Amino acid sequence: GSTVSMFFCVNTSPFCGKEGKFVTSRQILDRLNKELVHNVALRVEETEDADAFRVSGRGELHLSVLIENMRREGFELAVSRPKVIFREIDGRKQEPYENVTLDVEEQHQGSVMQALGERKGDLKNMNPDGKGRVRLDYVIPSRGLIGFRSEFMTMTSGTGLLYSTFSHYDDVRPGEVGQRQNGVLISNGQGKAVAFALFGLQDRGKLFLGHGAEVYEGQIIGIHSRSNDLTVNCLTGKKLTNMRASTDEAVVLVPPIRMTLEQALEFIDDDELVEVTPTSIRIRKRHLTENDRRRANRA
Ligand SMILES: [Mg+2]
Ligand SMILES: [Mg+2]
Repeated sequence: GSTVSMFFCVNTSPFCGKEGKFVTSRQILDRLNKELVHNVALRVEETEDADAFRVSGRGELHLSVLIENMRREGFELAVSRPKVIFREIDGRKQEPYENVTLDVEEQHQGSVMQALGERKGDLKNMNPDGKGRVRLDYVIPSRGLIGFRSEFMTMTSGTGLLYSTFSHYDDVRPGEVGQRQNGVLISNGQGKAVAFALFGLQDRGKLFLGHGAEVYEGQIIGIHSRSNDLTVNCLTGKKLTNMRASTDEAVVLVPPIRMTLEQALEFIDDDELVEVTPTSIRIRKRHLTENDRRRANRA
C-alpha cells in the first residue's frame, strides 16, 4: 500500500558532481535497492530511462526522509514533483487523505487553522489543555498537505508539534490543490548572479538567491508575480542604466526565499526538477535552454 510517487533521477545539471560524491545511475539504483530491504512500504520501478527510477512510498514524508539522508550520505540527484496516486474505487476516482495532529501554543492557533483551511483541511478535533497549548486534528488530502511541515515550523517559530499519517482514500477534491499559481524566473546563462541584476529582477517577483550565487542556464532563480515564465538575465544589470536616464537609488536587495526540500517539492510543476546535493537544493526547468522549452510547447 503506497500513496505518493516521484522520480529519482541522475543529476544532469551543469553542476553535477561538484558537491556530492555519489552520482551514478548505478549508485542510485544500488542505494534504492538497499533501502527496499528494510522499507516494506517502499516501491522502486526501473523505467524506460536508465537514469530514472519511479519511487513510491507510504506518503510524501517517507519519500522525503529517504531523499534527505541520501543527501547526508553524499548523493547528488534530481527528483520530480510528488504526485499522489489516484485510485479507482468503485466507479469513482479517489485520492489519499492524511490525519494531521498538531500541538500549538494558543498564540499560533488562529494562523495554523487558517493555513490548514487554505490547504483544504478539515477540523475534526480541538482540545486545549488549560496551560496555553491546544491540540488540533485535521483530515486533509495528501495533495494539499505537501509543504506544510515547513510552513508549520516557521509560523510556529519552532514551538509547534506535528504528526501526520495516511488515513484513507476519498472522492477527489476539485482543482489545483498544492499547485503553484505563479510563473518562475529562469536564468538565461551560467555565471555569478550580481546585485545589479537582482535589483531589477526583484521588482518582478521574489528571488531565491542573492549576490554571488553561482547559477546555470535553466535554473529557476525566483517566483514571477505573473502566471507566465520569464527567462531573465541575472549576470549583468540594466535597471540602474535605465534609472540614470531620468534619478538613482541605492542597491538594496530583499533577502532571498530559502527553501527546504519539502518546500521545493511543493513548489515545482511537471516541467521542473529539484536538484538535490549534500549541501544545496536547487530548482530547474527540465529543459535547460529557452530554445528547448519553446520547442516542447510547439506541437
Ligand atoms: Mg506542487
Ligand atoms: Mg504555473
